[PDB]
Amino acid sequence: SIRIFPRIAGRSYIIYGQTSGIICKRMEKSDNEFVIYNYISEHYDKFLKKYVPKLYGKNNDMLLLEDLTYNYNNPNVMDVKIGARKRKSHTSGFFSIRGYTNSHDYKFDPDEYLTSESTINHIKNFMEAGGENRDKTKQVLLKWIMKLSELANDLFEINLKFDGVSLIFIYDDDCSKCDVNVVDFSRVKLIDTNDQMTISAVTNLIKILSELADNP
Ligand SMILES: Nc1ncnc2c1ncn2[C@@H]1O[C@H](COP(=O)(O)OP(=O)(O)O)[C@@H](O)[C@H]1O
Ligand SMILES: O=P(O)(O)O[C@@H]1[C@H](O)[C@H](O)[C@@H](OP(=O)(O)O)[C@H](OP(=O)(O)O)[C@H]1O
Ligand SMILES: [Mg+2]
Ligand SMILES: [Mg+2]
Repeated sequence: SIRIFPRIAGRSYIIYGQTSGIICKRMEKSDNEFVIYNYISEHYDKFLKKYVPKLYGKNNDMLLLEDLTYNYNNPNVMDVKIGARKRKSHTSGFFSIRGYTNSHDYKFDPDEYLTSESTINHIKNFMEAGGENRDKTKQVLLKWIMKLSELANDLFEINLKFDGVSLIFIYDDDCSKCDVNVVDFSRVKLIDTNDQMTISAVTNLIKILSELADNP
């Protein structure tokens, strides 16, 4: 029977597949998320390959998605909202941390508006599972910067409003593996320009992670 997937943020009904390495996400309201996966697949295959979890297929209202945590022994996950919010402004100005592994233990609240200092403290909290090993965490930060830089650069040539999309940052406890990918295309729209709001979210994140990777 059904094992609920340990979501770290959001609200969607997400379960493990009956099969390894697959999560099933229930679309609500409409199939827009499906329409946008297919739209990206046709018009921007490279963006889809580099940055988005594989969509293996559809089953009524369920998207069969690549489990981004599957290849990790001890995954640590952070959801950061980089697309425009529906109704409220971002909790950290240009982006909103939505949740992370053990976030409740540090009294993280997705509704709390944060200063620069609290924003950095929460990312430091996310990184705490990495240990004191100062220069294996540095390697995790640098690989995140590498991919976020390419993403911000590719977003200039992509005519989509990434309303509501999140970065999912993932690192193993042993810091042997990490990655970051974009998810939640539920509210993404066609436009005839690039999304400067979303670009500014990635560049601000790159700035913050760079300051972390550097400081002694
Ligand atoms: N492909 C994925 N692999 C692993 N975890 C995922 C994946 N997609 C979503 N998640 C988890 O689900 C949460 C919410 O997913 P999201 O697509 O934002 O849906 P919603 O906001 O509608 O609940 C994320 O914070 C993350 O923990
Ligand atoms: O249900 P509605 O009325 O469309 O409201 C949105 C819905 O709850 C989304 O699932 C949520 O994204 P998350 O699940 O990723 O939080 C989004 O947050 P945002 O506005 O912070 O994108 C809400 O505005
Ligand atoms: Mg979401
Ligand atoms: Mg709702």
